[PDB]
Amino acid sequence: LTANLGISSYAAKKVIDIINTGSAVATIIALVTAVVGGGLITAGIVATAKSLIKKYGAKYAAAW
Repeated sequence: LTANLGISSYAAKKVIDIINTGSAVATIIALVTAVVGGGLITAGIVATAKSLIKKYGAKYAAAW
């Protein structure tokens, strides 16, 4: 997340919590956008990020 979005690790970890907690993609997008203050985390980012945390893990996606 940090690498692709160009955000801090703080924000990335925050995104992680949201993508981890939220279920519906649209629901997550709205929450992440509210937290990071940018429309950077789109459906594509959400879908990818949750899939990365599934395989590689939360900490992986944080770096991604």
